[PDB]
Amino acid sequence: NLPTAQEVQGLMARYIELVDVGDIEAIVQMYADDATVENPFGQPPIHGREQIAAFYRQGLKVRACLTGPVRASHNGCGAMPFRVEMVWNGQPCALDVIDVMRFDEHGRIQTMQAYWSEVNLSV
Amino acid sequence: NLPTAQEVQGLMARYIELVDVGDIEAIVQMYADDATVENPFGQPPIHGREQIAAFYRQGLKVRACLTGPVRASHNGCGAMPFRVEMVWNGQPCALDVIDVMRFDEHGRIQTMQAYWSEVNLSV
Ligand SMILES: Oc1c(F)cccc1F
Ligand SMILES: Oc1c(F)cccc1F
Repeated sequence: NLPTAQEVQGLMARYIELVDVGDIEAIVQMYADDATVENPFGQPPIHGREQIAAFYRQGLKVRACLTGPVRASHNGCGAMPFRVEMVWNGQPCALDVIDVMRFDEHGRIQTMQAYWSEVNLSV
Repeated sequence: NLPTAQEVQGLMARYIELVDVGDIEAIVQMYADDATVENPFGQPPIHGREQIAAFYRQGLKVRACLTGPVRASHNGCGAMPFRVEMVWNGQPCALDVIDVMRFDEHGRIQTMQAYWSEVNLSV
């Protein structure tokens, strides 16, 4: 059901593990069927598992890891800081991100907001 | 005006510096006169500079520092991870937090959401 603070920590860490391996299908199954993603926050949301899948598939050798603990609330929400390492034209680079997520009463991500801009990118 | 991504980074870092010294009056002046604070996120908002001042004064020897970079957007918002160190009955302890902030068209914090629970506290 609606995850506890403890369960939020586990779910958000699991999310980063699945990014890190690049398991698109498993990432999509963490989202509600009609979830929204704003990535980066400030840009229009994308809606639904098909669009979210399209986003991860195009976005995702990528490494990703937590760069500090998951901060969880008691209302099925949390925020986490992490870093994603990638290649963008033979050039390695990294991006520092904070995701904010709200989970639904089934334990699926209902909304995700990914905070980052160009100021968080490093070559 | 509405801060740029760069200006958000500076403003959010300045906020942590002012927490760290414990300058209640300077912290309150960063907020809009009618700002809201949800701290921890999940709890009812407090509204306005008088209530916000009351919150910082009661909350704030405290140390506070960024534990990674400020993630800023292009719509006057950002998120940052940090740690606050304190004493709570002669016992030192620490709290890991992510704040999410939205700035107004004047550069003042209009809303702040502080993500953390008991799972982020350490004795
Ligand atoms: O959640 C994510 C990722 F998993 C990868 C890049 C950005 C982002 F916001
Ligand atoms: O913004 C803050 C602080 F400045 C201190 C403790 C918690 C918090 F959310």
